[PDB]
Amino acid sequence: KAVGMSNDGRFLKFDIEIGRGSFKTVYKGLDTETTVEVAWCELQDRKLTKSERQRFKEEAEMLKGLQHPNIVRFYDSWESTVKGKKCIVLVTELMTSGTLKTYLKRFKVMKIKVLRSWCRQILKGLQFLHTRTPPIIHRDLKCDNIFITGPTGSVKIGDLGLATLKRASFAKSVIGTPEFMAPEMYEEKYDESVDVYAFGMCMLEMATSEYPYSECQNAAQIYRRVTSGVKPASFDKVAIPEVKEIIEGCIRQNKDERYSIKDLLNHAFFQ
Repeated sequence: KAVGMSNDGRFLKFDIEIGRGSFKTVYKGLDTETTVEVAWCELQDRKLTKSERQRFKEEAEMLKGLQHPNIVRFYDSWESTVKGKKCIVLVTELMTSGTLKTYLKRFKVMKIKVLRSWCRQILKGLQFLHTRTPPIIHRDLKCDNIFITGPTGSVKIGDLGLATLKRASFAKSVIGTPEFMAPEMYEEKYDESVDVYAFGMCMLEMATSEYPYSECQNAAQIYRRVTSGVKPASFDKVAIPEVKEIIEGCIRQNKDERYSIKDLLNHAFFQ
């Protein structure tokens, strides 16, 4: 039943797989100190670069100290092996009710009251990160890493450390759904405003129930459109003018012209 544990006995791994990605497999686990189930994520160490492995360790140490209602709890991390696999284990608060991505798939639309409340919570989570000293920039905010505490619960932003694997400047294979990112992030030249861009694109997806830029077949075509100011076609499908305006001011090409988080939280839309 237990197929691993942390060196101090505090966390146990079950052989119950609950997510997967290029770099990770996620298992259900247990905090024996509290009795609460946790997520036990195994990062494939051999795929990482030296600088990524260094970064992950530094970021995991700052992560352990963070606490905010709209950020997924990060408990700890260490190096582990099992048979021929070395990994970095990360233990986080278990999220059982899906993500914004799963919500949209299942329920088809997000009603505006829900959009308003959950977007407000995402902005509080980001304001919290950006006001840490020094600021934490998420860098990889998306619908699939904004977790819900229940189908009518609150949202919590997750994967803050995993964002250090975003590999924004890498060549990548043309397979699966091509992705966009903020124009400056292609060159790795970010600040807080990259999270505003990403927030805007998340809101657009919430408002339209589609991933932006589906008209493009690959990430190069997306790159050409994003770095020349061309909006995703789904922008024109946002039915509510107020919601469309907010998106528009978040997803500006030039980072210095985007909304600030303060100005979003102060916007009429958000009380």
